[PDB]
Amino acid sequence: MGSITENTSWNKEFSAEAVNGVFVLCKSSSKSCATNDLARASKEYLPASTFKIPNAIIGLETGVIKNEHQVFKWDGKPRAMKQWERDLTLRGAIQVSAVPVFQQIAREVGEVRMQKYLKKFSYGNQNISGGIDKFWLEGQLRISAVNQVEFLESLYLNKLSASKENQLIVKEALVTEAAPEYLVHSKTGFSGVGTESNPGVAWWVGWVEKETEVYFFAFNMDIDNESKLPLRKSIPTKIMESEGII
Amino acid sequence: GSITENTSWNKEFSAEAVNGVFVLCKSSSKSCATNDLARASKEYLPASTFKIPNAIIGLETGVIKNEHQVFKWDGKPRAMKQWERDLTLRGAIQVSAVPVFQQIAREVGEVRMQKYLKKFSYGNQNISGGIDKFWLEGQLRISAVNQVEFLESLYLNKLSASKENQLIVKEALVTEAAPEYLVHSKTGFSGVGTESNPGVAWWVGWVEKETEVYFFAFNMDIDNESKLPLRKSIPTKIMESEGII
Ligand SMILES: *[B@@]1([O])OC2=C(C([O])=O)[C]=[C][C]=C2[C][C]1[N]C(=O)[C][C]1[C][C][C]([N][C][C][N])[C][C]1
Ligand SMILES: *[B@@]1([O])OC2=C(C([O])=O)[C]=[C][C]=C2[C][C]1[N]C(=O)[C][C]1[C][C][C]([N][C][C][N])[C][C]1
Ligand SMILES: [Cl-]
Ligand SMILES: [Cl-]
Ligand SMILES: [Cl-]
Ligand SMILES: [Cl-]
Ligand SMILES: [Cl-]
Ligand SMILES: [Cl-]
Ligand SMILES: [Cl-]
Ligand SMILES: [Cl-]
Ligand SMILES: [Cl-]
Ligand SMILES: [Cl-]
Ligand SMILES: [Cl-]
Ligand SMILES: [Cl-]
Repeated sequence: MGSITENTSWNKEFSAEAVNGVFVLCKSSSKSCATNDLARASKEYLPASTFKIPNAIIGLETGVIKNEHQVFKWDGKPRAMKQWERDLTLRGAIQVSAVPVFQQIAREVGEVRMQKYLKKFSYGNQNISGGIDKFWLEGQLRISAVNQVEFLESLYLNKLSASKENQLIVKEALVTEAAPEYLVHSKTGFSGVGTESNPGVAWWVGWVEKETEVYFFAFNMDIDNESKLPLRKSIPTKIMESEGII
Repeated sequence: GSITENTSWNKEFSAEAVNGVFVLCKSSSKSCATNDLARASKEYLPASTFKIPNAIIGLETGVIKNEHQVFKWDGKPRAMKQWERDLTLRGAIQVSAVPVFQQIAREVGEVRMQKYLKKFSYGNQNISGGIDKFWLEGQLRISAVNQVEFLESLYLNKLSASKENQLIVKEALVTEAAPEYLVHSKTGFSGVGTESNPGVAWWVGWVEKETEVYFFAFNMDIDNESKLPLRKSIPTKIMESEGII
């Protein structure tokens, strides 16, 4: 969403770490968002592994993914990361961002069905050019932090163009922290270290349920070195702690 | 299914002088291990562990309208301060808000309640003693083995309820989330009991890890609230020593 306001007091967490990024935090009850940088909140970036959220819903809706108990078998051939070399459930693949698992899902979904669902979802620029199994990693697909929070709100309310059962399945898989006072659903993303003078992007998106309130958030930053990855969680976490949400 | 005794876990009980049982089953309930065969099948007051089937029944009957329903507090005194506030379904389950589920049970009614406990094969299915308290001081009894069987059905979406409603309840039961494993669980506590008849404390749930699942159920005699943390520390130590964590 209903409104958005700039809160430049959040810039302290960024400049303390020398990070160029944006944080968007929306309070569901009031339909109001706050961000440290309006301009970057609307800038569109490669979603990277955050795309595993819509990709998982689409895989379920199309039947490519049978259910949350399907085991994605490893065929024993080398993968890019050791943590991907094992059988995985849907949650396990999401948790380790198992690219080849979701590349296979995308191929089976196909270009036509993928295009349909991103229009239904209003997901970014909806441009899936560049290869059916790479458009979210190195293609032309772009999405903003504001779009991410809007998309995640629809998922939370089960308002996406998909069965409630399938949206619930994917929500169960995104739980990342459970405390007595609150519950966190989130997904990380990382496009890489980018080229010279053209850094990559790192994401952290999700929502926080605390008491009877719901907070949707989206963070992204420029990243040129793999070691800066933890900042995509520490900076949002510190902001949300300063807001009393933890 | 068969129940197998595991004598090595008794060390955790004896160090604390606790009379209780731990049941742990990998993959399924077909083969469960325990420290005490007799107590593993002994039926006890379920206490607040009954909020699991009660929540499923509330959703199946429409008493609970949807996953996002807020249980408003009318402002009048409740036994515990953590209950004196508006609560979601997860919130009510996490603080064990008795008043919320008492009203749910009253709206469900005895006939529908009996129907669903028969479908769930939930313990002795005896709901006598008051619709808003048969699980707290009534005749309902359930064993650790029965709890594991019931939790396995819920895990598989095999209970007599929509998969949607079972998913809603499972989401409300998440208590620990780590990159390596996910824990769903619920605590229970009937009180300190009468003279020579102690209360019961519960911890039941399951652990999802790699491509494997582990179902567990713990109960213990309790006559002093100071012993309550043992209901999680004993099973936690056992599951830690087994590498489940
Ligand atoms: B995805 O963006 O998510 C992801 C993360 C994450 O959640 O931030 C961490 C590690 C891998 C992945 C897979 C997806 N990202 C990529 O595929 C880009 C790729 C991943 C591996 C990196 N290897 C560094 C060199 N040793 C290079 C970029
Ligand atoms: B329920 O069993 O869950 C519950 C727990 C728990 O998670 O085990 C802890 C505290 C309260 C509750 C509510 C439900 N149990 C009861 O209503 C019986 C009540 C429990 C507290 C006892 N007094 C302890 C002193 N602080 C007396 C009986
Ligand atoms: Cl909003
Ligand atoms: Cl842009
Ligand atoms: Cl980009
Ligand atoms: Cl790979
Ligand atoms: Cl909560
Ligand atoms: Cl990495
Ligand atoms: Cl990280
Ligand atoms: Cl085991
Ligand atoms: Cl009893
Ligand atoms: Cl009360
Ligand atoms: Cl207490
Ligand atoms: Cl405890």
